[PDB]
Amino acid sequence: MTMMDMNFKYCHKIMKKHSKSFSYAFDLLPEDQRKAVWAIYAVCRKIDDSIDDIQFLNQIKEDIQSIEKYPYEYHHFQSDRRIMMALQHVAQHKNIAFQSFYNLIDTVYKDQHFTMFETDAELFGYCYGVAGTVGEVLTPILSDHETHQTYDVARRLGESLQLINILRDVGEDFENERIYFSKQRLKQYEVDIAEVYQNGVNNHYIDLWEYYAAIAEKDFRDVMDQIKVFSIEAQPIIELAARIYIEILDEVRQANYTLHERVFVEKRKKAKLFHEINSKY
Ligand SMILES: O=C(CC(=O)C(=O)O)NCCCc1cccc(Oc2ccccc2)c1
Ligand SMILES: CC(C)=CCC/C(C)=C\CC/C(C)=C/COP(=O)(O)O
Ligand SMILES: [Mg+2]
Ligand SMILES: [Mg+2]
Repeated sequence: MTMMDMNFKYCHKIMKKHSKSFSYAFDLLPEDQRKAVWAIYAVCRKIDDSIDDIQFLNQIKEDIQSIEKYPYEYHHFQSDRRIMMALQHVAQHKNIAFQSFYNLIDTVYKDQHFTMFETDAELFGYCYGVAGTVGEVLTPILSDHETHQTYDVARRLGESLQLINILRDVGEDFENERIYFSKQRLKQYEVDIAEVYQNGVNNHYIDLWEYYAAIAEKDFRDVMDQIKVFSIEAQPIIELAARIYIEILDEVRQANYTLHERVFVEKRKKAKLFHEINSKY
């Protein structure tokens, strides 16, 4: 086991620890793409966790900026050396959309002074910023020949997974003084998240919730129709990852839209979906 290997194995460990669904799916890729995904994931994870002062976050961004500007020089990285070595290795072989990392970093900067979204257009803007961008970064890894269409589909997939995420974590997000539903939309459906958190679900909350779920689902289906932008090996894997994540919606409904648990897709269910998909291919 080389050192580079150790860097990637650490990235993997972070991905397994933090996302069971994406780890489950993406570990099925060929070795080289697998590892590229571990590293991009681990970077994005560290950015997302970095605030836990802007101190660390500035260092990550400077690291990323060193790699962009000097891909083949040795850097003394300021943040997480193992993750940054791995990302540099990836960049040496693959076209990385660095500005997409900076979009993500800017978005995380901004959650410091967080204020609720006035309109769905802001919320969807947020979904681009934290997920759409990541879809774009992953594009060269998951497709042979990259076009505006490939980035488009990847970005839409990312944004739809983010919305499914938001839909899982309503209650936990509330505890952490975040609400992601737009004020426009809360007013229209006459929902008050505080009230629902205390008094349990109702038919307003459920309608609002399902408004957003219907959007995520439609975007999901539009991605699937276009799965072919991706390399032949990645298609079944990206369909797995998406399907496993959208299943999260059925889990929320079955738990009656609870705001006091994180629902989950059982591992045995992940494998069921793998079967269904792996058989179509
Ligand atoms: O917001 C959450 C998560 C969350 O709220 C929760 O769990 O509550 N995530 C958005 C933060 C940015 C980010 C971080 C890490 C990995 C990411 O994407 C990849 C990358 C590669 C493969 C799959 C997915 C994106
Ligand atoms: C295959 C393709 C283009 C995917 C598109 C980009 C993508 C998958 C995801 C962004 C969604 C996120 C951040 C979900 C929650 O984070 P965890 O990973 O659970 O910590
Ligand atoms: Mg997650
Ligand atoms: Mg969340």
